Amino acid sequence: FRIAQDVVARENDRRASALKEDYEALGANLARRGVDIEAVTAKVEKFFVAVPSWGVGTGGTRFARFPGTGEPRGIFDKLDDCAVIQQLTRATPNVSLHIPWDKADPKELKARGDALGLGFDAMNSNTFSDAPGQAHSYKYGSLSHTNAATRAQAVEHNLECIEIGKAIGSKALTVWIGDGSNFPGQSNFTRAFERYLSAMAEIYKGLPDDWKLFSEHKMYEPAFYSTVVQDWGTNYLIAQTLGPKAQCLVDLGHHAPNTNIEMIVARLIQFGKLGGFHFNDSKYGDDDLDAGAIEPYRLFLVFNELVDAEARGVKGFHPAHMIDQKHNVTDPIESLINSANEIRRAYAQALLVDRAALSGYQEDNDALMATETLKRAYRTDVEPILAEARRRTGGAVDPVATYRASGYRARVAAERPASVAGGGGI
Amino acid sequence: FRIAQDVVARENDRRASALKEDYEALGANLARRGVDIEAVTAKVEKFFVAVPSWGVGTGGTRFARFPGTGEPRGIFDKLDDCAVIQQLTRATPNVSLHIPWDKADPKELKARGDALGLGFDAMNSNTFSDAPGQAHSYKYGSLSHTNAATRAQAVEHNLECIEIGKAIGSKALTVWIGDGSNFPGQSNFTRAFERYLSAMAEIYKGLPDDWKLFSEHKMYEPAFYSTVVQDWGTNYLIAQTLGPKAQCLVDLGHHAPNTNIEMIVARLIQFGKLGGFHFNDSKYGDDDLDAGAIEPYRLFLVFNELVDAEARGVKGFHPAHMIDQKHNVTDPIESLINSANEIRRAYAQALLVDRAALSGYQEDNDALMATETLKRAYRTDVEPILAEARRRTGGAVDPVATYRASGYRARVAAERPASVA
Amino acid sequence: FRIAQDVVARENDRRASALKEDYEALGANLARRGVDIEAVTAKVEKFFVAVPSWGVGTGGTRFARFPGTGEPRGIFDKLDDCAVIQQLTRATPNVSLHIPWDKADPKELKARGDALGLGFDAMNSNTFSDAPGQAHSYKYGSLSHTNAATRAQAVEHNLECIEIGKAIGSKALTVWIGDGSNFPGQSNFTRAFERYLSAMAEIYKGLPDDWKLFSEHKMYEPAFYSTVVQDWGTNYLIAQTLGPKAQCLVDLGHHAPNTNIEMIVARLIQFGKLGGFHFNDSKYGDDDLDAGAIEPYRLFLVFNELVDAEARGVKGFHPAHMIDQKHNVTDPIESLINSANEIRRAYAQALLVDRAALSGYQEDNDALMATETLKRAYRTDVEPILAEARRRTGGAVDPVATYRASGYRARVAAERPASV
Amino acid sequence: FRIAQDVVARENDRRASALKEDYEALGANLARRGVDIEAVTAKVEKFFVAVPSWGVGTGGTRFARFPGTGEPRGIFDKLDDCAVIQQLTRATPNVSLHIPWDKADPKELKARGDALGLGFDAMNSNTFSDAPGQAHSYKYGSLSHTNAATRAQAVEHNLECIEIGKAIGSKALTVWIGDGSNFPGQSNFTRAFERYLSAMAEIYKGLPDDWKLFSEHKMYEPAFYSTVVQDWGTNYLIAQTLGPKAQCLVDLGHHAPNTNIEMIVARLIQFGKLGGFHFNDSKYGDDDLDAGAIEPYRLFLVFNELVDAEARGVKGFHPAHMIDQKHNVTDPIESLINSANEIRRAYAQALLVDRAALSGYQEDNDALMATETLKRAYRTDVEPILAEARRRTGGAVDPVATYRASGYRARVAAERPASVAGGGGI
Ligand SMILES: C[C@H](O)[C@H](O)[C@@H](O)[C@@H](O)C=O
Ligand SMILES: C[C@H](O)[C@H](O)[C@@H](O)[C@@H](O)C=O
Ligand SMILES: C[C@H](O)[C@H](O)[C@@H](O)[C@@H](O)C=O
Ligand SMILES: C[C@H](O)[C@H](O)[C@@H](O)[C@@H](O)C=O
Ligand SMILES: [Mn+2]
Ligand SMILES: [Mn+2]
Ligand SMILES: [Mn+2]
Ligand SMILES: [Mn+2]
Ligand SMILES: [Mn+2]
Ligand SMILES: [Mn+2]
Ligand SMILES: [Mn+2]
Ligand SMILES: [Mn+2]
Repeated sequence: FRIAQDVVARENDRRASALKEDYEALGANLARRGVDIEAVTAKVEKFFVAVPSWGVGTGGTRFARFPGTGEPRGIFDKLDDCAVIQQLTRATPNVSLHIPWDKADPKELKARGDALGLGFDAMNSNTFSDAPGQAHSYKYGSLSHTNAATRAQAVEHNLECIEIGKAIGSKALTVWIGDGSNFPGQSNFTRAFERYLSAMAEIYKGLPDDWKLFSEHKMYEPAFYSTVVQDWGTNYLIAQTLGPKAQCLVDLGHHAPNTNIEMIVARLIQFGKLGGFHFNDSKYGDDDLDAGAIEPYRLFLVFNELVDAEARGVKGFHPAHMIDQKHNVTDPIESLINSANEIRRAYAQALLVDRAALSGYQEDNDALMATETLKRAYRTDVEPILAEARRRTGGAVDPVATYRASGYRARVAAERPASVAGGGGI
Repeated sequence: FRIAQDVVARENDRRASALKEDYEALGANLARRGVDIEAVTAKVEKFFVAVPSWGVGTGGTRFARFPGTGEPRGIFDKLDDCAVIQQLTRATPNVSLHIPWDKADPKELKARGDALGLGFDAMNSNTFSDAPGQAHSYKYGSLSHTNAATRAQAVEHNLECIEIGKAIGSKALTVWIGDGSNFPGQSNFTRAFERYLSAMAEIYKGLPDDWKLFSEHKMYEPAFYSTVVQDWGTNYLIAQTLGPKAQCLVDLGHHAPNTNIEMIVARLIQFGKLGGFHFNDSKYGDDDLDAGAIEPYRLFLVFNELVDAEARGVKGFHPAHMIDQKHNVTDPIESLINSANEIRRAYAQALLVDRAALSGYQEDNDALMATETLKRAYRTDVEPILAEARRRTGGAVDPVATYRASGYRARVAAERPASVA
Repeated sequence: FRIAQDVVARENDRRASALKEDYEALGANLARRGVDIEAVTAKVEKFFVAVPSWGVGTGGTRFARFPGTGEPRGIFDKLDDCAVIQQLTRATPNVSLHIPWDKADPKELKARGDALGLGFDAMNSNTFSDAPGQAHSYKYGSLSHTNAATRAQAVEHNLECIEIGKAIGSKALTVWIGDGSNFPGQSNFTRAFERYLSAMAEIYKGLPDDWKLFSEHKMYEPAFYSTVVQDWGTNYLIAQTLGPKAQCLVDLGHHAPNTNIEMIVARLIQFGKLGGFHFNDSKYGDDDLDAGAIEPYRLFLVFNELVDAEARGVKGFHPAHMIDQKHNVTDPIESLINSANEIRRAYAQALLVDRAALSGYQEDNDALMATETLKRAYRTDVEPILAEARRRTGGAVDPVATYRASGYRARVAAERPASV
Repeated sequence: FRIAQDVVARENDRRASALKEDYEALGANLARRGVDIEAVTAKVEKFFVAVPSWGVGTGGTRFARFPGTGEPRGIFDKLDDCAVIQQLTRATPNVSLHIPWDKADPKELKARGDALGLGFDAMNSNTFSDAPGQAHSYKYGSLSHTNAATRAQAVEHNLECIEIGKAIGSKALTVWIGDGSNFPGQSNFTRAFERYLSAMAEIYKGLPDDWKLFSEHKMYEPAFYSTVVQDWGTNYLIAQTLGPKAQCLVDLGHHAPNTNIEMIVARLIQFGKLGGFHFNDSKYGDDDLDAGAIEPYRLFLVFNELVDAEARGVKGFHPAHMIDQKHNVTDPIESLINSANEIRRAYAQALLVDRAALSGYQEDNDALMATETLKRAYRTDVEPILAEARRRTGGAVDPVATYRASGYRARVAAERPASVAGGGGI
C-alpha cells in the first residue's frame, strides 16, 4: 500500500461521525423521493475511470513548465503514483499507457500493475512528436503524411503499441494525431483524409478480435488551420469506414466554442460508435483542466445521456472512460483524485434522475418541468454517497485530506531526483 | 424590361473606356501567368446562383424592422424585383420560392417567371412558423414534434411544396426547420432525431425520380440549447439514411465560432452528399449579411474546394447554389446584386489557381508556397472579368450604379402602397 | 392577491413536513461547518431582483412568435402577472418599465403598483425601434445617428423616460441601444462614439441628484458588424466620461464566447462603475434563457464576486439587479419564478463560502483547495433555505407547484382574448 | 550582405520586365481613380515593422517542436538571419529582443546590429517562464504573485531589460506576462490586479523619460481560467493608471472569438493609449500564424483605422508596429518575409481608400457604397507597388524567390549544428 493503512483508517475515523449524519440525512431525503440510497452507492462503488500515466507528472504550456517536487522519473514511478489515486478513491483501477513514453518490459509492467493492484486500459500511440533515431519526421504529418514511408513508419508504430498492449492485458488502441495544416492550400483536405483512412485500415487489420480501435477528434492544436480528424462528423466517417471494432472517442475540450457536446454523445450512441470518453474541463480551448472544475453542469448532462442509455437497455454499450488532463499548477495526484471524484459525482447525480417523470414532461412538451426534473438530481449533494462508497471499499472519506496527512509527496520527493523548470512541453 | 435598355447601354458606354483598359491589362498579366482570360470570362458568365424570394424585401431582427420605400407587396412584386437583379448582373436567372409566403396559382407564377426571364430553383418549406388555420402549432417542433398528428401535418406541407415545385419547374425541396430545445431535458436528443428521420423518410417517398431533397443544418436559433439538425455530422447521417436523392445543404453562417467551413464542404463532397450552398457572410452568428462583405477570403476558400472537386474529376458533381441573406439596412436589390457579384468574384479567383503548381507544393509539403499559390489567385482583381461577362450578356458594367441611374426604387415606391398595419 | 391565500397555505402545508426535515438536516450540516443557517435565510429573504414588465409576455425570434394562452396585453395586464411572481417568490417586489411600450398615466401606474404590492425599478428607454408618427427613424442609429435632429429626438425621448420615472418612484434610467453597423466602412467607429458620448452627456444633465444613468453594452444584435457600446471596455469609458451618476450594466449573455464574465464584474466593482447586473443564461449568443438553466456554476461565480465585494466592504458598491430574459416556450410566469429562485440559490451558496479559508488558500497559492473551498459552498443544496425564506415571507414552498395548483393561467386565459 | 548583391540584381533583372508592365498598368488605373501611384510607393517604402528575434528560430506547440536545418544557436545568429529579412524586404530595419533569451554583451549586440544595418525596437521582458538558477519561480505569477519577494524579483528583471535596451538604442519596454489562474477561486481577481498595478508602478518609476511602457493583454494561455491583463478594457485601466508614458499593445490573436479588433484599435487611439501592434494571424486561438495568411481583410480593416487616424488629424500618433509570430512548419525567414510583405500590402490598400467619398457615404448612411468604397481599395492588387518599393530601396522584387536562389538556408545549415526534435516549447 502506497499509503499506510493506519493513516487511512485514522483519517476515516476522524470523519466517520459527520459522514454518518450526512449519509443518513441524504438517505432519508432520497427515501422521501422514492429512491433507495443503498442502490445508488452500490452502483457508484462500481463506476471506474482510467487515469493517464502522463497525467501524474506535472504538465506545461508552450511558454513554460513548472515541475513540482518528487516528479515521477519513469512509467514505474508513475504507476506508483497511480496506485495512490486508486487506493484513496477506488475509482481508478486502470491506467492508460502512452508509447514510446511508457516503453518498458511488458513483463515488468504487468508485474508492477498486479503488485500495485492496477490494470491497464487502452494503449496510446504517439505520432505527433519525433523520437531519437526516428527515420522519418512527423513534422508534416504521420498517418496522413504525403510520404508513403512516413505513413508506413506510423502504421508500424501503432502495431507495436498493440503488441505491447497484448502483453499487459490492454484491449484497445487510441489513435490521436496532430495531422493537419497551418495554412490554406498547404493540404488538400480530401487527399489527406484518404491517406489517413488507408493507413488506419492497415492498423485495423492488425487488431485482435477482442480489441477496439478508437479515433479521437480535435478541432485544432497542434494544427492551426485544418486538422484531418477535426470533429465528430469526420470521426464518425472514420469509424463507419474502418469497421465494427472502430469507434469514436469524445474528449470534452476538443470542440468548437458553444458546441452541444452531450448531443454528440447521444448521436454516437444512437449509431453505435461511442467508443468512450476523455474527461476534463475547459473554458477557452483544449485547456485540459480538472474535470468539473469549470462547468460541473455540463459534465452532469453528458452523464445524463450515458445513464439514459445505461437505462434503456442498450445491450451493446460499455464505453471506455478515461481522464485526459494536464496539471500545470497543482499536485497531479490531488487533481486526479478530485477529478475522478467529480466524475463519480456527476454519474451519481444522473442516477438520481426520475426517468419516468422526465419522459412524461418530454412527451408533454413541459420544458420547464423537464429541466427542473434534471436539476432536482443535479442539485443533490451526493458527496455522502461518494465518501461512503470509498470508505466501504477501502478508500478514504476525504481522499486529498488523507493524501496530505500521509505526507506522500514529501516522501517521494526525498526518493526522487530534483526537477528543473524549463520551456514549453507537456 | 424592368430597367430601360437605353439606361443600361448609356451607363455601359460611360464606363466602356476604363473597362477596356483594365480588362486588357489584366488579360496581359494573366497571359504572363499562363492563363487565358477569355477562358475565365467564358466560365464566369455561366456561373449562376439562385436568389431568394424572401431576400428582396427588407429584413429585420427580433428587436425591430425598418422597411424602406417600395417594399414588395407579394410574390409577384418580388419576382419583378428579382428580374432587376438578373437583368443587371445576369448571374441570377433562378428564384428560390418559400411556401406559404409565395403561395399562388402555379401557372401564374410560371407565366410571370417566363415573362421576366426567370426560372425557379429549389422549393423551400416552412414549418418554423404557424400559418392561419393550422390544426396543430409548431411551437414545440414540426417534423420531429412529439405529437404524431403534428408531424403528419408538417409532412403534408412539404408534399404540397413538392407539388407546387413540380408545376413551376423546380427540381428540389430544401428543408430547414427550427426543431430543437431551449432547456436541457426538454427533449430526448435521440428520440427527437428518430421522429425527424421517420418524417423525412415519408417526404422522401413523394420525390419525383429527378428530384433532390436537401436538409439544412444550423447550430442554433430559433432553438437556444439544442437543435435536431445542429451540424454537418447529423446532416450527413440524415442524407445517408434517406437515400441517394437526399443531400446536405451548407449555409455559411450556420456553424460554431471558428469552424473550418471549407473542410466540411470537402468532406461532404468526398462522400457525395453536398447538395448545395446558402451563401452569405457573418461575424458573430447567423448574421445573414451580404456575401463576402465580412470575410472575402473565406468565401474564396470555399470556392477553392468547389473548383478542386472539378479538378479531381468528381463525377456528377452539380451542387445547387443559392443566396440566403436578409437585408436590414440597405436596398435589398442593391445588396443582392453586389452579393451575387462577390460570389462570382470568389469563383473567378478560384479558377485562377495554378493547381499544377499547388499539387506540387502539397506533395512536397512546401506550406509557404502552397498558400502563396492560392494568394496569387485571390489577390487578383477580377472585377474587369465580371464586368465584361455582364457586358457581353446584356447586363451592366456597374450594376448598382446603373440601378440607381434608372430610378427603379423611386418608381416602385410610387407604385406600391406601404403596409399600414 | 392574484393567488388565493387559502391556496398558498394549502400548498405550503402539504409540503411543510418535508421542508422541516430538510431544513433541520441542512441546519445541522451547516452548524458542523461553523455556519448559522438562520443568518443565511435572513439575508436570502432580503435579496431582491427586478422583473422586466416585458418578461411576462411570450417572447419570440426573428423567425416566429408562439404566444401561449392568457397573454398579457399592455402594462396593466403585465403588472397583474408580475404580482404573481412577487407573491409566490417574494424576491421580485419591483418591476422595470419600458417606454413607450408601458406608456400610461403615471398616477394610474403608481396606484396599480401600490395595489399589487409592487414597486418600480430603473426606467428603460427605447430607440432601437420606430414608434408610429415618429419624425425620425432609428434605422441607422439613435443617440449616435449622423443626423443631429435624430440624436435630439432620441435625447428628448430619454429625458421623458426620466420624467415618467420620477413620478412613479424610479431612481435610474437604463440605456441600451442597437446603434452600430452591419458593414465595414458604414460607420466611423470614433465619430459615432463621439456622437453617442455627447448625446449621453445631455441625458446626464437631466438626472436628479439621487438618480443613476446605466449604459448597457452588447457585442452584437441588432448590429452584426460593429456596435457602438460593444463591450465593458467601451462601457467603462462611457461611465468614466459622463460622471459619478453614470455606471455600467452587465448583462450575462452580452459577451463574446468564452469571456470570463465574473472578472468583468470584479473589474467594474474595483473602479466603482458596476451599476447593475442583468440576469439570464445562454449557450450560443444572447439567448435570454432562464438564469442558471444552462450554466449554474457561472451564475454562482458571478455572485461569489458580488458577495466578496460586500464582505470586504467596497465603496460605491450598490448594484441594481434585474432579470433580463425572454420566454419563448414556457409559461413566462413560471420561468420568471424559477429564474428568480436560481438567482437566490446562487446568492445563498456564495454566502456559504468560507472567505477566511479561501483567502488563506489564495495567499498560499493552493489552487486545488481554493477551488474546492468555492465548491463546498456551491455543492450545498440550499433549496431548504430558499423555500423556508419564501414560506416565512408570505411565499410558496414550491412556487411553480402552487402557481399551477391555483390555476392562475387558465383564469387569465378566460379573461384575456387570444388572437384566435 | 547576408545575400550576395549579384544574386539580388540577377533575380531582380529576371523579373524587371514583368514588374514594369504591372506597375505602369496599376499606375494608369490609379490615375483614372485620381491617385498618384508615386505618392503611394513613397509612403510604402517608409513603412516599417519590427521583427521578433524569437521568430527566426522554428517554434513549436506543447505537443512538439520540429526544428528545421540551420537553426540559430543564439542571438547573434538570429540577428544575422533578421538581416536577411531586412535586406530583401527593406521593411524590417529593427529587431525586438527578448530577455533573458537574448542576453549578451549589449555592446556587442549593438556592434552586430550596426554592422548588419539593423536597429532595436522595444525590449521584451520574460517573467512567464523560469530561467536557470532563478531564485523565485513564476509558477503562480510574477508581477502579481502573492509573494512580495517574487514580485520584487520580476520588477528587478524588468529594470534590467531597461538597462540593456538603453545600451543598444531601444526606446520601449513591452510587458506581457502569463499571470492568472487555472481554477475558480485560485486567485482573488481584484487583489491580483492591485498587486500587478503596484509592481508596474515601480517599473514605470524606473522608466527613462524618453521611453514608453507597453502592457499587452491576452484572453488566455498560459492561464486557462482567468488572466490578470485579459483584455483591452483592463489594459486601458493599466495605461491610464500608470501615466503618459504607458500605453496599450494590441496583439491580433489575443482576443475572444468574433471580437471586433479594429474597433478596439480605434477606441485606444481616440483615448491616446494605443502604443502599438503585434501582427500575426489566427483562426482558433493565439495561433501566431503568418500575418494575413488566414484573414487578409481583417488585416486591412485594422490598417483602415490607422490610416483614418491620420486622415482625422490625430496628432502625436506613432504606434510601434511589430511582428509577433511563431513558425512551426515553414522556414522562419521566408514566413517573416511574406508576413512583412502582407503588412505593407494592407497598409498600401488602406492608403488607397477615398476618404472624402467614404465620409460622404457614412454621413448619408449609404452602408452599401461605404463598404464598397473600402472594397475598391482592398480589391486593388498593390503587389507592383510593394515590389517596386523593394527594388528602389535595395531589396528584391520577389523576396522569397531571391532568398531561395541565394541558397542561404543550405549555407547556414552547414555553418550551424544539427537540431533534434523533442517535446513542446516555443
Ligand atoms: C497525450 C494524449 O495523446 C493527448 O491528450 C491526446 O489524447 C489529445 O487529448 C491531445 O490533444
Ligand atoms: C428562410 C430560410 O428558410 C431560412 O433562412 C433558412 O434557410 C435558414 O438559413 C435559417 O436560418
Ligand atoms: C428589451 C431590453 O431593452 C433588452 O433586453 C436590452 O436590455 C438588451 O438586453 C437587448 O439585448
Ligand atoms: C514571446 C512574446 O513575449 C510573446 O509572443 C507575447 O508577446 C505574447 O504574444 C504571447 O502570447
Ligand atoms: Mn484526449
Ligand atoms: Mn486534449
Ligand atoms: Mn439557409
Ligand atoms: Mn440562416
Ligand atoms: Mn439587459
Ligand atoms: Mn440582451
Ligand atoms: Mn504579442
Ligand atoms: Mn501571443
